[PDB]
Amino acid sequence: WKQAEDIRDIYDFRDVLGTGAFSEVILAEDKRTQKLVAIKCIAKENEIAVLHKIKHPNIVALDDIYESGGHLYLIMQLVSGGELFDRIVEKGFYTERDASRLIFQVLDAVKYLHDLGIVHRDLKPENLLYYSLDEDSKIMISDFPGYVAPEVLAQKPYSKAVDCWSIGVIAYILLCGYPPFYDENDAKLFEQILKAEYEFDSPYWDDISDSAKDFIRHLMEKDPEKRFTCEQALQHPWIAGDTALDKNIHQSVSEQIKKNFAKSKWKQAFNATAVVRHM
Repeated sequence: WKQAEDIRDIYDFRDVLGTGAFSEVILAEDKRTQKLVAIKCIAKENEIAVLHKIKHPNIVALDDIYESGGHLYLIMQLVSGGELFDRIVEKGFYTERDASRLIFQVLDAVKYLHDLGIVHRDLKPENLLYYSLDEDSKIMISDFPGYVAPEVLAQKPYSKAVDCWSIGVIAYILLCGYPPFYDENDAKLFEQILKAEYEFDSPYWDDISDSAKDFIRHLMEKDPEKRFTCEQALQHPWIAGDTALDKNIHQSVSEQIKKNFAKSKWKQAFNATAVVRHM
């Protein structure tokens, strides 16, 4: 931990990244290189030391660590592309290939974690942020209901296989815009979930490839042992192959996302403008 008399000796603070979760992260400029960075102040060790060495293209890195006063300052890798949903909703052209490249990157990052012994456990659409505002931008896993694995809910010993269910869920949403499990009152929803009751609904899933449906089923498998490992999912023709279609499914997906994942801009927002403004 590089000691520092004051973190401000090293970085010039700008604005916070957004609201909710994002208000805990400070955008700042590296005085020396003028490089823009995200900074989380952990008031005050091994977890952090572990994180420090987790290196993957699609996970948000912890570049450096500085200790100043009674706090730990985690200099994080900065992303400026904003939230997954925000971007897709404003895409205009979205297809199965786009969804598959997204799922791929997530599996690529997650398998990386599993090999590293780590299990995410809390993997959902909110944790995915576009590296940048570029169209070819890669999706990144930031932090480190229907999303949470069945065996978890059932209070059974979780496995690394929990992450793979979550990914199947995400894949589902990326192909239709609505969650695969929903019901008025929780109790009725929870049985649907704990029993893996879901469907590639008639209107919505009319132009989705059977392959995608198959890929999903195997991840969204109630039986943990019958469930695709991150490696198997990566071997599936939808991911490693050429089965993903390039038909624009933006309309239904976009339409469903707005109805299903609506929330205030003051709730838990990533102020992409603040980054690009100082970019």
